[PDB]
Amino acid sequence: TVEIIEKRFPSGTLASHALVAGDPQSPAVVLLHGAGPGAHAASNWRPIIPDLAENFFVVAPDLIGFGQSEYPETYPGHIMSWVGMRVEQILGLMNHFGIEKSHIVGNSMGGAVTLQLVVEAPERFDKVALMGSVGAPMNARPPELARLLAFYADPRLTPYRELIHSFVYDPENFPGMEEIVKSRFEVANDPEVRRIQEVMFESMKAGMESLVIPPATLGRLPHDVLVFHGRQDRIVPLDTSLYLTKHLKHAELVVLDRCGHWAQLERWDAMGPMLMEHFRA
Amino acid sequence: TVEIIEKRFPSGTLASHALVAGDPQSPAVVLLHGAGPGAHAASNWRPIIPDLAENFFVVAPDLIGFGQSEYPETYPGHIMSWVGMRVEQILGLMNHFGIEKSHIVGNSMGGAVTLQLVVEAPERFDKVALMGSVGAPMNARPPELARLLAFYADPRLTPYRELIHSFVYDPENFPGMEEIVKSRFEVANDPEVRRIQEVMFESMKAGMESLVIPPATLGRLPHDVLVFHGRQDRIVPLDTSLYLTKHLKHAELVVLDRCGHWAQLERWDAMGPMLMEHFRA
Amino acid sequence: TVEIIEKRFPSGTLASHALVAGDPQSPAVVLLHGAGPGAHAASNWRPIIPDLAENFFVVAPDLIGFGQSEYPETYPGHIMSWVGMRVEQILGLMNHFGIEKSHIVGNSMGGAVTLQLVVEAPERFDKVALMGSVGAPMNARPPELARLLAFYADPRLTPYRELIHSFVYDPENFPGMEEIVKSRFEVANDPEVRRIQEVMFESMKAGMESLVIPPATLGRLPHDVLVFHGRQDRIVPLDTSLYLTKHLKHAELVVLDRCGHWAQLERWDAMGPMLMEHFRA
Amino acid sequence: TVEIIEKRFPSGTLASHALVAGDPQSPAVVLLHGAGPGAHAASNWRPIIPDLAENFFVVAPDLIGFGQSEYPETYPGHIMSWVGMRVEQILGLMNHFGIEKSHIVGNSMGGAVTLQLVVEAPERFDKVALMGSVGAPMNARPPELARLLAFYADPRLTPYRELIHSFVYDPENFPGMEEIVKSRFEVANDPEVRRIQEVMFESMKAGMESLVIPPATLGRLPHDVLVFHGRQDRIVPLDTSLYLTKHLKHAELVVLDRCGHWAQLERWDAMGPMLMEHFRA
Repeated sequence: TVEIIEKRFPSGTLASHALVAGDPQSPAVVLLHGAGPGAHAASNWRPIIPDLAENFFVVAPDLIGFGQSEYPETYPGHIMSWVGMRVEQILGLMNHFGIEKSHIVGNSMGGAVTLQLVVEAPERFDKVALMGSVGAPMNARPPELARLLAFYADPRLTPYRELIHSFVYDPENFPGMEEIVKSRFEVANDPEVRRIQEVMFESMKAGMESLVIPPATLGRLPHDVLVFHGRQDRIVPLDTSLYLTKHLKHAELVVLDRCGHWAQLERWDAMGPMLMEHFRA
Repeated sequence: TVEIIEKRFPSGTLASHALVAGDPQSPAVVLLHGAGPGAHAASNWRPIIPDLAENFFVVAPDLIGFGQSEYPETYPGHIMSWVGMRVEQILGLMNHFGIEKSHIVGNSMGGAVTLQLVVEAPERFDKVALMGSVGAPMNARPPELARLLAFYADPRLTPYRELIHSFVYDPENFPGMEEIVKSRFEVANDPEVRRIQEVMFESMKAGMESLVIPPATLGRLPHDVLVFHGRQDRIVPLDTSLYLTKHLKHAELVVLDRCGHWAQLERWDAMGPMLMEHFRA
Repeated sequence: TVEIIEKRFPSGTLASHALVAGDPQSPAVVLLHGAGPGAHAASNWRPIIPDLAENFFVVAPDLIGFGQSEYPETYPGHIMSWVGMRVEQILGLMNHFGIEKSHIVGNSMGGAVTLQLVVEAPERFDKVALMGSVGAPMNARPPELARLLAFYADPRLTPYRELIHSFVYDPENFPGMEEIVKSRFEVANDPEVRRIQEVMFESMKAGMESLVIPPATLGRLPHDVLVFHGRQDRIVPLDTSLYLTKHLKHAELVVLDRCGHWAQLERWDAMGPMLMEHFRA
Repeated sequence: TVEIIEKRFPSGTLASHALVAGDPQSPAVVLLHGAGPGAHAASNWRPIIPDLAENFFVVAPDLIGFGQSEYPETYPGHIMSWVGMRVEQILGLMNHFGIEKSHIVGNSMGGAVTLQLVVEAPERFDKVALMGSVGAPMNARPPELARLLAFYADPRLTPYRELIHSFVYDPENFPGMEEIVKSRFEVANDPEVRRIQEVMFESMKAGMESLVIPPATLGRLPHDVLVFHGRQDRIVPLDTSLYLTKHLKHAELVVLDRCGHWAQLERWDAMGPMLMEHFRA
């Protein structure tokens, strides 16, 4: 049995709401959730934290722009501004906790931030793991991703349910689906949330190219990257992981079956153990 | 400590030389080596047999056209004839041993034969594993593969050493390289070996398309396939594994690092355990 | 030993800050730096000026929009306006000095201006040399160039260091790296600099096509062009030099090794002599 | 003034006719001519030998299949057989002369042989230089190359003159054109020459892919390669040199103007000096 502390922490300029757990004496692991309406740390990682906390000091923050973390005064028009802030947030959060070196794990958009972080502060991170990451060129933007970015054009509940269902391989049997749908739909529609979210998505659409890590840079990264991608992920095409696996200095790709975009939640049975070994050793 | 029996066995029409090991009471596993000059069961699997034999009844035959197995009277012009024979050989070999159901593992060309076998006799096989397999469309034939098929045009020793070196990720540190080179070069040049090998390679080049399993068929296979591919395999492009992983009903892909075409030998440290679990469960 | 005069000079409408050196009796050579945050004559050429000054009257101005040269009242929205101004600036600067005919050398963006200059005033220029020039169609915009244009979206110091490092082949051993980074970062962030720079980059991105010299025009140029491109230039793809080398009436291409975007600084050991001979004869 | 010895030498199995010159005490340089009807060492290098002989021990053999070198009993159907023989010939020729290490230079087809040689016997060669080489993939086979391979389909003199003219940039002013045409046309038609030549060209056409050095291999070569290509070479497209320049570990490309396929003869004024420096240092 583990206990998850969930409060605001000083992470530099903007403070961050974060889920913390585990013994601070154990190696650290930072978890970066993906984007999307109502996206926030808890939804992406809560279920698997107890398991990580058993051997690691776990830190899962609500990245700026999402959750109960501190919002900036003005709202950037370029997705890259949002990334710089989250890069600063994470580093400032690590500083607060006195974590010099930490393992890092990013999902989707958190992967883009993860790539930037290890590029900027290589020495602050040890082992890396990415799932359905996006710091890479996309062949063609799936219709699922297009309808996600344009959600505020028709923010009804049914379209939202379809939107969420498209994140996992099998919605019908996913535990907490409807609850996740209804509750996250409330937040996603909050006048203040819908405010920042709208511009964020606007910046994301038409403006993601800048997010691509140059091959020459990936080839210099000294870290051991473990790339995960669900065989049925409808949001982020396998092309992103292949690009990353092709250019990184040290990388290995694992493609899970019966798995959509939320790999950590759909196939933790296979991922959990692999993550542990990748970190342990 | 295990003992590997290596003799001829009645496998129907043509008899097969095969390496056998393990307790016949344990589940069976058939190993199918790849092609190439001097290719034969022992070179592809000997090193990892003791480990498999610990829990499984292992059977690694020299597929018709290779090794000390029985050669056909006439030499087929179509690669498909060679495949039908090896499909018959394996089934006849299983019959001899009274193995009703067996796990199967193929490498490169043995993968093509593995796909045919499970397609023709689905009920005779349980769990499948393929590495750098070729039963799929290739985007572009690498120069490495082209120079391999045209080896008898200039069967000198140096070209052969380069040829072998191109099968692994790091030749310099591969244990048994030069020995494997020199000894296999002797066999590869045997007047009788060079005879069958020449036509085999001639049939392979310009004639491999027929080897492609239709997507509609892959999508019907009930077996749990585990696809392996070395990140640095210069002989068979990753496109083959991706095609198979895309269409199979049940598949998962693992791409190992510091690994060329002989995955089972270069990264057995990671593959061994994964294979065991895939079979065990 | 040579002395480099660095002051403002009347170059028509807008005055230009420029580095001058050598005996005014020797043939002239105009040097046009590339673009980028904090870009200015001194950074692109200072190190190699003494060598040129030995036989040539050297003139390296800060092109309008950069350095301490005169800024226009209003800030053009089209990159072409910026080019017309720099074309006028250079000609006005030559007029001031009484230079009727001069050799010209451009790097990156200075190359685009160089092409325009010799097209408009063919008779005012003798021998030409371009390095990593951009007056040509680009196959695909490298991620390095994309992240450079969108630098003000996240003008932090680390991203800037990465940005600069990507201009040379080997950053670690480049003399003056960190100093160049820190000092140019100060300027690049100046409220007034960041002001003009922002719009300049905005005009550059989405608006560079107009910069392409028509093949029919390149084929008419009477000048002897010597095209240089670093084999490892990550900013401007070799496609630009190939296009220029393909269509120019008189051109020769040299691709240096261990060389990024700042050829004149990374491989002056090979370029210096070649430039001298191209000019000398 | 230098003297060129031209006789048969024991170069292993097949003896080779070769032009030798210079002091055997100076570093060695082996010259490998290109292919084509009537092609032979003397035609490709005689004119520039005196210059090389001044500082180097020069060795220009008639590669098997061409000139007065020894012909094999049977005539190989695969171009690769021809390459293995020439690879053996050169090494055997070096052995005869006691040359342990030598600089090597290949033109066109001699370039393909040069690449094989340094790949097989890296330690036997120091500095490399290639011009209009072909050990690389060709985008599209120029009509000039197609009409060259099918010359024996209509071996008339006029077609031959056109064929030769297409090897240089400016035929009209090339010294020794008509003489080279007429005299080489005699040889090219010799019943015995036309015999081996026919099959050679037959093997060359449809069978050159195997000649491509894998990128992975080019990237391992330790040698300093200097690639030359004439801007107007109509026989071998610039794509070959670009491919080689892209993948070689150490390479630099120089594209000469007013230069066709016979760079060493058309622009020796620029190449001569560059070669000397590349070798000297």
